[PDB]
Amino acid sequence: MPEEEYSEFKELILQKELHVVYALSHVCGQDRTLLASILLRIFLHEKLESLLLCTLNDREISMEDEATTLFRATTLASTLMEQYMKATATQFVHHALKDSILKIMESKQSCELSPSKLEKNEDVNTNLTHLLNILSELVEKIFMASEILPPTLRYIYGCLQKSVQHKWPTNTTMRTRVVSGFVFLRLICPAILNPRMFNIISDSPSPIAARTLILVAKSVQNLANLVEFGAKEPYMEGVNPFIKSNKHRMIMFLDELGNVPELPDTTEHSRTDLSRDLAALHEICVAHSDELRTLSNERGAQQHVLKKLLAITELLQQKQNQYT
Repeated sequence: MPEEEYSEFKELILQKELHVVYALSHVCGQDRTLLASILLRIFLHEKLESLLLCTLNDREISMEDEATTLFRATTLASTLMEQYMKATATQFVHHALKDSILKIMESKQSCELSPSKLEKNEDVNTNLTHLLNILSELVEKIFMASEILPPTLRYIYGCLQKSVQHKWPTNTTMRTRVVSGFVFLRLICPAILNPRMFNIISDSPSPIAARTLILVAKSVQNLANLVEFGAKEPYMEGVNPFIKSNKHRMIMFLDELGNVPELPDTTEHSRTDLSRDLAALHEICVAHSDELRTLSNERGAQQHVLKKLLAITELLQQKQNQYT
């Protein structure tokens, strides 16, 4: 239908309490991916991507009863963050990673640290010095790419930081850890493991390049978590000096990544027709009318909106298949 016909449904969805978004995330179990895509396009269109992401992130933080597991599970929140970073952080990812990865793709020099995988005669020591050289150059490129990360994403990171400080006030470690979990575990380290998904690379890595990518991503992830490899990871121990000496640089990077206090937001005016995505979301409400009606029967602050939602869903279904 014409975009205007969805304007009632849309003002419900964009409300600050996000009760419709919460109900939708509930009824959509597996198909988080689809819901995330539609919601992000809608909220992006309206310049309300921060309202969506910041609110969902704070909700996850509030529900977490163990700070060590924060954001580890696959949620709508984490899925939205991944899609959002994918859409906006490409220049950061290229600035951070492209040159290092293209060198690795072209390199004939092994970083193999497992002696048993040496098979036909090379030297782990030589392989370690090389890996440590790769790591130094890379980590410098990542840290100095800080300013390239878009302001809005940095603002969203700053909001994560204020949120975990409030939740765990005597834990002085969370404000860097919560940022690491997005920019490394869910952005940089996946990109090193599969450089194709940010189109850094076009062809599958050679075996030596493939191994180096794995060992580089492993090393970076441990530095990102500010932890040395232990005795259960015996061959990775040679990277421990690198991690130890670089832990403070990692902390400085993660801390300052969120140092955008105010919402930037400026993009002027993006109003292409949105009714296509509004129709997609309406289909979801219709597909789950049964569930949402069950959720609407619960008293509480969400109840007003949800009864309103089912109403709107039925009316748009009237206007749809009406005789004309």
